[PDB]
Amino acid sequence: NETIPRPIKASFREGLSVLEYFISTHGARKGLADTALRTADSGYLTRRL
DNA sequence: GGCGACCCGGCGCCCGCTACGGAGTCAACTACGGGTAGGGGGTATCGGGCAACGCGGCACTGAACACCGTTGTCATGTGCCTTG
Repeated sequence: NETIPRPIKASFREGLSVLEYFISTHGARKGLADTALRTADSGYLTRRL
């Protein structure tokens, strides 16, 4: 949960560079993990409710 | 000396189903004694295979009577002829 100083200046049509793709993957993997954990927590909440 | 944090234990859980891999593993010994269990051996008991022989309808046995039907049969009555 930090921010980079040099944000991605390229669109997916032009295509990201190497480091741009890497620093995007940094957030993509975290998003997938968050989705999994939120799904589990929502299921448990539904059961309790 | 009850409050107090803090500390610690101790516990409680941690979406849904299908469908989707195998793998399987390190250190005694003998003597006895019985008893059960197996085997064959022999034996009392139960189960399977055949013609008379139970029946029954009727059928024959007609035999021996019965049931009408029949032409046997008889002694006894009309009609004509002869004589009172």
